[PDB]
Amino acid sequence: KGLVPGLVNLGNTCFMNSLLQGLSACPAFIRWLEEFTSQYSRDQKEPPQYLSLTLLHLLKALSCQEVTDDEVLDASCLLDVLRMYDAHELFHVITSSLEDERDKSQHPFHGRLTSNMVCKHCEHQSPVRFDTFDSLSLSIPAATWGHPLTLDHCLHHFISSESVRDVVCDNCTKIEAKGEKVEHQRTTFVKQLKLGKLPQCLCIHLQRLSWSSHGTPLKRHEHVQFNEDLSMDEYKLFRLMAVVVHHGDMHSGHFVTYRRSPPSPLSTSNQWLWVSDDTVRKASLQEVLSSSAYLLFYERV
Ligand SMILES: *C(=N)N1CC[C@@H](CNC(=O)c2nnc(-c3cccc(C#N)c3)o2)C1
Ligand SMILES: [Zn+2]
Repeated sequence: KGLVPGLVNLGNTCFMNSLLQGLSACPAFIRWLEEFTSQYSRDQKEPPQYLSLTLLHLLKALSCQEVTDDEVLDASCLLDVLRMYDAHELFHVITSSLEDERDKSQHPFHGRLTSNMVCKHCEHQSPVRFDTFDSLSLSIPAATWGHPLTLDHCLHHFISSESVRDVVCDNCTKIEAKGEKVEHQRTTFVKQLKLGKLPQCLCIHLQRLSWSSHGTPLKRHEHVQFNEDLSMDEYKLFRLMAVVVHHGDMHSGHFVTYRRSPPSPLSTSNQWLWVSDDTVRKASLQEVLSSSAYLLFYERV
């Protein structure tokens, strides 16, 4: 019975159980947590009041690295430590709080980013900006009958086709201000990106949350094709480890996670699992790939 422990869900902690199950599938994050909490074990072991210690022992039990006799784990201690200081924003909350505790080495999700904005009517380039990312949040383009949506299409749109109209072109504005007759062209800007350092744990986020004209939240259920292997050479090799899937609508939905089985070491298992909080069942790669991914966790091979 090669299964992972489950997680209790009293009613509204799916967004965390789904993320935790996925984070336990990235062995380098867990290894970085161990070497980070080594500082607290210098004197005695510090069994407490620390977020990294609470997260590590959860991920170590979920990845079957620590012997667990309870067939279900309870992660409520992680939520209480967060409150004293959407599964995607929780990911950004956890990574930020771990960085504040470290303020050592950067967590394997940390990447570097170089960005530039170019006007679509005169090709004027904005000043180059330097950024960091812990995840690549991608837009989902428009669908079409007989035209399937792929993750690569989303990655190309994210790199050189992302539109932004929070800015205006200085060249087109000076020109339009002339003694003649000049028509105002629609301000269209594209944000051309180029990734610098690729992190060894890659998180890809598909933006499924939209907003109507009256402020009501909308969900895009369109399927995005992805594979267990993802090459990032065209944007400069990653293996899919887990997938966070959101079912239902924005109001009465539910978070679930597909994840790989824990290794029998360093060799990634081909056995996928379906984890809905406390329920853990075996699954096939065909089921994983047929789902509408919300968060994709990869690892550099
Ligand atoms: C888990 N145990 N529960 C309780 C009932 C549901 C209610 N909450 C949601 O359905 C929910 N909350 N946030 C989102 C969300 C945000 C952004 C993007 C997506 C997607 N795809 C979903 O859904 C949760
Ligand atoms: Zn321009």
